[PDB]
Amino acid sequence: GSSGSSGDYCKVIFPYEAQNDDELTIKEGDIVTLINKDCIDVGWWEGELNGRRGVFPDNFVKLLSGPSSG
Repeated sequence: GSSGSSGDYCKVIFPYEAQNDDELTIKEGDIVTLINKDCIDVGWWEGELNGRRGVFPDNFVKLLSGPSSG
């Protein structure tokens, strides 16, 4: 089956508005590929969306365990 996971997919449920370039703009109903994790401190994370690279509030998003149906 599966050997290992390359990245981490996260489903966006809460709409956010990036204030600065650093911050990424995400809407409700979109998945963002987690690029790099945040420091021991939770609440921040970096992902790629629409060919962009910026930070975002983890709380706003969530970690997907795995696709069951489709």
